[PDB]
Amino acid sequence: GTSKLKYVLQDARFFLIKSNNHENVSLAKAKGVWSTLPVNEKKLNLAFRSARSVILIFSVRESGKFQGFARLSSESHHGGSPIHWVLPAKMLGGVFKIDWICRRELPFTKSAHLTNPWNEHKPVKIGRDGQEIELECGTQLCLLFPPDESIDLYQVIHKM
Repeated sequence: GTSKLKYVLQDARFFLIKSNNHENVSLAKAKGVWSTLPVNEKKLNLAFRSARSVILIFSVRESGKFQGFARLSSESHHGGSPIHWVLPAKMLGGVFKIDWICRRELPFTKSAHLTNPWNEHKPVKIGRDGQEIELECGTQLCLLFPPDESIDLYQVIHKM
């Protein structure tokens, strides 16, 4: 069902994350971590304190698709286990822990009806790394993804 998913997305904030390569998104999916540039790290730390759920929606540059979405489970922290990001290292901020909600892909062709008020109503696929996606557009975008039946949102609800 979609009921627990809708509950997780209630009053959430959404941010577009753009990765230059698939390798880093694969690492994030395997390890439950993400790191971004300091300008976006600051935005995400502020958002994490401000909302019940902060959702990162991932897109590998030039792939034509989103690769999934995840909920921040922490603010960024330093020192843990130098993640072997395939860089396109110090200019990177701290590490956020994330819980994946969906590891399935969504092609941009499926989101063409969704525009983001916070980016001049351009299609939601369009945006720099860290672009905030308004609540209604972000909710509808997440609901377009194929259900990920490997994920049990019960534990995610408990972190809220």
